[PDB]
Amino acid sequence: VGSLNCIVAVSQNMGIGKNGDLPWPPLRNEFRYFQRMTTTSSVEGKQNLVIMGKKTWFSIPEKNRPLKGRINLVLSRELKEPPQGAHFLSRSLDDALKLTEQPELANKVDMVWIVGGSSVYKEAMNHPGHLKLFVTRIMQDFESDTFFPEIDLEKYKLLPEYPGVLSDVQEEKGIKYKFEVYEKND
Ligand SMILES: NC(=O)c1ccc[n+]([C@@H]2O[C@H](COP(=O)([O-])OP(=O)(O)OC[C@H]3O[C@@H](n4cnc5c(N)ncnc54)[C@H](OP(=O)(O)O)[C@@H]3O)[C@@H](O)[C@H]2O)c1
Ligand SMILES: CCc1nc(N)nc(N)c1OCCCOc1ccccc1C[C@H](C)C(N)=O
Ligand SMILES: [Cl-]
Repeated sequence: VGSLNCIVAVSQNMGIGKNGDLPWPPLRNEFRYFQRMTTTSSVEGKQNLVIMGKKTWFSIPEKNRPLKGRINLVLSRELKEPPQGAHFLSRSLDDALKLTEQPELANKVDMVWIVGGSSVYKEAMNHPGHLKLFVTRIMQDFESDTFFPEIDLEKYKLLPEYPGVLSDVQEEKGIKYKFEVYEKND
């Protein structure tokens, strides 16, 4: 199994969601970035695994569940079986990562991507070991009710460039943003 990664888009006031949707209007190329990064596997015959909370799963329109071309896993302690469309359901990120050692996943999974929300990010960033954060910095405030935990800059390095990721300011629909990659290995 490959590397452990988070991917998120974050407003200046650290917001990631409002009313079960994004706090900002749709940004087509931000979405394309999320889709390409989480879907692309370096290894033939393997797919990446996306791990998400329950509310994030239900924020995806039904026509797009599960996330195409990726193995989908949902975190919840209330659900007793994976929701319709999904096939994996774990009680915690710790359990999900242990699940990727069992045969049903060990030979199928390349990279692991955590795709939200708030408490999935929080469990990952306290997880020990090699971890990358792919953070889109949306350069405006947006009203939000779900937030991204602040990055401990004593644990993470900010990479100046990352392969396949442009590092200049992006802009669509009047909104400037920037792709950042953080990395730790404790
Ligand atoms: N901007 C972005 O990058 C981004 C990414 C994803 C989502 N969003 C948006 O953020 C909102 C959804 O995110 P959210 O934080 O509100 O909800 P969420 O994290 O997707 O789901 C919350 C539920 O999922 C379970 N859960 C979450 N973390 C868990 C963990 N570490 N271990 C075990 N279970 C866990 C729990 O389910 P149980 O109560 O059943 O145990 C929790 O109640 C939406 O508005 C979405 O549009 C934005
Ligand atoms: C683009 C937002 C984003 N960007 C970064 N960089 N990282 C993330 N984790 C992230 O969230 C992705 C969460 C999955 O959402 C999907 C996936 C497929 C179809 C529809 C939706 C819901 C749409 C986007 C919505 N409006 O909620
Ligand atoms: Cl931060």
